[PDB]
Amino acid sequence: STGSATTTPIDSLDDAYITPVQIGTPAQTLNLDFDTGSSDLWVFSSETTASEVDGQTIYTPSKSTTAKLLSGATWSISYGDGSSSSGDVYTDTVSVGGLTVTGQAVESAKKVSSSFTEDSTIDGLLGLAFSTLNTVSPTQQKTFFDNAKASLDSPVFTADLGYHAPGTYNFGFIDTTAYTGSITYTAVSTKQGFWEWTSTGYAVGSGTFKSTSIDGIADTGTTLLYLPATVVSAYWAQVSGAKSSSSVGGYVFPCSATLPSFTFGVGSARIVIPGDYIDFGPISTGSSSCFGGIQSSAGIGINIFGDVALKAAFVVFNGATTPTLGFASK
Ligand SMILES: CSC[C@H](NC(=O)[C@H](Cc1ccccc1)OC(=O)N1CCC(N)CC1)C(=O)N[C@@H](CC1CCCCC1)[C@@H](O)COc1ccncc1
Repeated sequence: STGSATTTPIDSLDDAYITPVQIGTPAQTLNLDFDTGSSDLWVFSSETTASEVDGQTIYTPSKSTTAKLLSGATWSISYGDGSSSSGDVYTDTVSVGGLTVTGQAVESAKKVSSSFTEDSTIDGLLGLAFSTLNTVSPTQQKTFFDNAKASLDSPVFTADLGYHAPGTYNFGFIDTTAYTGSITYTAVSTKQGFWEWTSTGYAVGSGTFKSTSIDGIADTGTTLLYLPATVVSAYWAQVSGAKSSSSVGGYVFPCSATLPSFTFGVGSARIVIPGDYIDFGPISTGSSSCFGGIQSSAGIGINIFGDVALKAAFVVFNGATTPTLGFASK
């Protein structure tokens, strides 16, 4: 079997992407954020404290005939954002772009952080990291991908995120028309439960490629690109007026500036991120200072290849026995 769903930016900055997901019987369509950096499938629901809901579409288990309470099960999650959510657990039928999974753990939120309440376009998350990170207790649950794996034509899913445009999440097959040239595969470490890999180096603009090992994770659920202080400093040193601001918490640059591209290595291949992708607009309405899409990971503890990098490529997540990550230009 296979599945294919269109994913759409939530705003003109591509801060995040939402993908319609059908839950229950009859179907209840919610717009979820596909997150390869987490392993929980959670949604706003009829159980969420009324004051914490503001415009989101909610899942109503009582209206679904295939929903079943998972007695005693609970969940609690806190994101690198500081964001937090918690609640109880149901099992129900979930379909993504035609691909159906029965008995999928659907985590119903009772409490959500203000950050979530304020975000009316996101109805919940769909975790696509490894099941070892799932927070359901006392019985850990499997991810949607894990549950569909067997039925898939190939144990893979691909991410084709657009720049200021819709993209595609495919399950079970590789669209050979979606990319140019060849796909370069690279080893993945599952030790921490992430799609963790090692980049072979980088280049700024038309500069010399620097061969250096960069260990990080492929994370669709993170907007920006977080790299080591040394790499980030070398990038922004090429932008006049750019500086690290303590007040805004990161590198900012004069909106009138032209950003150089950034190249990251995948084995012997190279992926180029156009400079335009690295511009995240004014720090505040009317400001002439703009926010940079490449920031330091120093305080995070891990390098993150977020949307900024992923959207420059066609990305294959191969969930085979020996998982790999495939990168192609497009
Ligand atoms: C450096 S992890 C911070 C990161 N959250 C972001 O990237 C958010 C995403 C967002 C959400 C809602 C609207 C707009 C953007 O966006 C921004 O933080 N920014 C974009 C706007 C830019 N101008 C301001 C900075 C993060 O927790 N991701 C997790 C998923 C995320 C949680 C919040 C809801 C949406 C999904 C997740 O994958 C983290 O996995 C790991 C985290 C830490 N170790 C390893 C893996």
